[PDB]
Amino acid sequence: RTLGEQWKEKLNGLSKEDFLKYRKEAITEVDRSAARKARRDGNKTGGHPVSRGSAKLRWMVERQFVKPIGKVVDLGCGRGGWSYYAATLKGVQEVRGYTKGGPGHEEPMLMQSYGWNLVTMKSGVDVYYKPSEPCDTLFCDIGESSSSAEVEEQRTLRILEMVSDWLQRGPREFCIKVLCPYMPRVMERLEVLQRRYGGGLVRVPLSRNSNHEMYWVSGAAGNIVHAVNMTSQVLIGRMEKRTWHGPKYEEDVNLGSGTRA
Ligand SMILES: Nc1ncnc2c1ncn2[C@@H]1O[C@H](C[C@@H](N)CC[C@H](N)C(=O)O)[C@@H](O)[C@H]1O
Repeated sequence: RTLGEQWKEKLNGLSKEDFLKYRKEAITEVDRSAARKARRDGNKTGGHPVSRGSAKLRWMVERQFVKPIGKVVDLGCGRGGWSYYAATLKGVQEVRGYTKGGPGHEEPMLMQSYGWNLVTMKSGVDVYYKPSEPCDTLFCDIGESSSSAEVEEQRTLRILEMVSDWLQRGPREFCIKVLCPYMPRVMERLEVLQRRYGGGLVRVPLSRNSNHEMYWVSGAAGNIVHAVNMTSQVLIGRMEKRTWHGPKYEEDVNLGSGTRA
């Protein structure tokens, strides 16, 4: 069993009450207060991200794990956190987001953050059946967690099948969620894909400990398997601390306002 695949068994053996304490222990979390007011009051201009995803992407872009440029395609865009953040960035010219939508799946939110005129999101789109289109930057943030690691595995491999046909079109900047990176079939697929399109895996500290998500990003490199194990070790280390402490809070990204040419 991989170290992740021990962390999962452990995770599942936790009481509802220990679960709650653990999921946010020592993680980075952002101050979303003002964002749900804007949300209540429909303030589309306050600069408040529509979701937690904006901060996660910003963590990876600021460290040059991905450098969005040209036309961005955002698969699984949900409310649009990644799309609106990308729209603020200088290299970016056009952002095309796609998301399933429907009941129980997030609908895109219309906002007037900086570069919003550059954003087009289409809900009602199941990306597993959408044909690929040219792009310079590929995002994908899809992966429904699950107590079963085999379910998470099949979900992950299906995503990594779908993404390959987009990467075949040339974008050299990408950022793709890997929900279940500790399963062997997923590690094997990533090495194959890494041989073909490069990049490597990074653990965003804003992720909750209740999931092992990692992001295959074009600006990382190095051994896929060991990067996975290193994060596995962190998550296990946090399950075994005796004094809990809570998350480390930080301010959210301000996405500003206004149109871009
Ligand atoms: N087959 C699918 N096709 C399109 N969207 C999907 C599909 N499966 C799941 N999704 C959506 O993918 C989105 C995943 C979210 N984590 C995206 C959040 C987004 N990155 C943000 O920052 O706001 C969910 O909103 C799903 O509804």
